[PDB]
Amino acid sequence: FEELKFLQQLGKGNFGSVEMCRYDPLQDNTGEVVAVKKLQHSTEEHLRDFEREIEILKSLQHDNIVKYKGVCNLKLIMEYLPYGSLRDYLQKHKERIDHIKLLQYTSQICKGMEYLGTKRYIHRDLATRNILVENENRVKIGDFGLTKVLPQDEYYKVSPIFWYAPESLTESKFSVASDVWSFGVVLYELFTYIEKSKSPPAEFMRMIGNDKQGQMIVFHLIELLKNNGRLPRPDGCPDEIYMIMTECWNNNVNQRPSFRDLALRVDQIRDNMAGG
Ligand SMILES: CCS(=O)(=O)N1CC(CC#N)(n2cc(-c3nc(Nc4ccc(C(=O)OC(C)(C)C)cc4)nc4[nH]ccc34)cn2)C1
Repeated sequence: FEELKFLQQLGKGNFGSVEMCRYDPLQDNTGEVVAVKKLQHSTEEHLRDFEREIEILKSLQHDNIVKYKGVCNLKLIMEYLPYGSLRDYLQKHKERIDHIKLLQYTSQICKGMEYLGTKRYIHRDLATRNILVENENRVKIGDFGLTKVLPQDEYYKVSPIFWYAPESLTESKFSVASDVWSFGVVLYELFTYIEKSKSPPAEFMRMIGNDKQGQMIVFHLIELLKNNGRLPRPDGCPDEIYMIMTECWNNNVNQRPSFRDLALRVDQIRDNMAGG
């Protein structure tokens, strides 16, 4: 990929940055526009981590995963998605998005995670902020900066604590079952329509009490999660789908559902409420 005209920035993070660029190979100003992700503090440690991430994305080919384009301090060139993040899209089209459309997005997030498991990859950052919208009918998982290849010899011991599983908060352990936990949180968001007042951090802080800060919030989030304290059922959210959230939020890692089973449940529910 040829050294690209920085049109505008799409996403800015602490160590990462995603901008929209134009290839313009023949300098005809007609080359397709791509999404370029570069590191903020291009260190030696981050460069090594950022190098793996490029290898993981180029190894993934799925309808609900952003298609890698190539490389160009290195730069990661990806597919550009015009509708941006799902939480920006959903908030701007709430009244035009029903539960069936909601379950469509849920179903293809599920299958993308299913495919992810096949390669033995743990995403570790499953949230609506990392879900991009290509058109009004297809969303994709857009970031893999925290993804860790499961070792050859079932978990990876290594932050968005309000999306984390209890074993990740305590033992710093991440697995497919920890991604299942975070998926249930993603399902929670999906049905609150990205209302900030009902966001998981805003909801957990009211249950914990906001006279707490620093790492003492993590202390009380652990004690609350261990005492069967969970995010409430969002209003309008059917009972059957709220149970999927609770099933993902089981303290016993062994009883959390699989991603293949969630995709079939989501599809069955979506078709059942579509045909009456
Ligand atoms: C770790 C921090 S991070 O910096 O590295 N980081 C955040 C991250 C989360 C994820 N995934 N992100 C991805 C994109 C992104 N956006 C797009 N299209 C658009 C199109 C329109 C708009 C827009 O209207 O602007 C507003 C502010 C949304 C209204 C924005 C984006 N296409 C993409 N292709 C690949 C990535 C990507 C932006 N942020 C990756």
